[PDB]
Amino acid sequence: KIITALEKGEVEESEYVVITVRNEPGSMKFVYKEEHPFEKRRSEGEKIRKKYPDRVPVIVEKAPKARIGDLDKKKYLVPSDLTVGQFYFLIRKRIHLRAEDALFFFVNNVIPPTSATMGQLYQEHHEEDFFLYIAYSDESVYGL
Amino acid sequence: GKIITALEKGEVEESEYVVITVRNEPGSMKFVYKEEHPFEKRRSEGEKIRKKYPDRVPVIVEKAPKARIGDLDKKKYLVPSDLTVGQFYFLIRKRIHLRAEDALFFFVNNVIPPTSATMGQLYQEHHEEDFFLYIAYSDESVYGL
Repeated sequence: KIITALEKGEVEESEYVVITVRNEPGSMKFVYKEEHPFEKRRSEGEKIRKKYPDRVPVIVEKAPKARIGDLDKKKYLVPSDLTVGQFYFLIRKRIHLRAEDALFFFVNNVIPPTSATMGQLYQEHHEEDFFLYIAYSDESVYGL
Repeated sequence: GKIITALEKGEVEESEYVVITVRNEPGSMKFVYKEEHPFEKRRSEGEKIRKKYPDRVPVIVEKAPKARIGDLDKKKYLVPSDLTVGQFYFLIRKRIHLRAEDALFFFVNNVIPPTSATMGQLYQEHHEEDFFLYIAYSDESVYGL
């Protein structure tokens, strides 16, 4: 029910125990999950897991009420050892966002730790269709 | 200690407050986290961690003086705002390896916080000037015994 990660601070570099709670409440629905039924998504995910074992399949979509640029393609294969912060910056560059513009990631309504690898995120939060679902917004709470 | 009274006009409603201030009766709670790191470092780190993970609050947990209770391995936590104080109580209970009949008491400013509240509410109401929330824990109900 509770998972923990460890992350050094950027200013005071001792390690935080970053607590994450499973099954958090949120309001977001994914248009990928509405345009494709479960079994179709699962077949696609299984085949892409067989083709690319070194990478995890991630769906990235804009959050409700978020005023921020659109993302052209929403399906990504990310190397397991790429950290969540690196993929964060990749998505920042793909949305063509100024360095001072805010971007927040949500995995089951929880901002993931920047220290973690995409492999860890996938292992801990991939759905039954073998996809990892990330939402993004410009504010810390979407749907507002 | 000392109990002082002053007078101060209000900002919006300009009648006068009788401002009571307590010089060490009770006194401030002391944390070794505040002793191993200077203020500017703690405050800048707290600002950065609130900007990085706004859905969580940064908490320092340390054992209280004279407390006869297990030690705590890690002392710096990032706690989801919507986690209730009792849930965090349970998390720390598990980290200390505590039996079902053993007491665990939290203290924020020498006061046992409300168990019903969320950690976000506690932080909003009691975070210090370094953007950290300081919780002490003990086996007795009064801080210092």
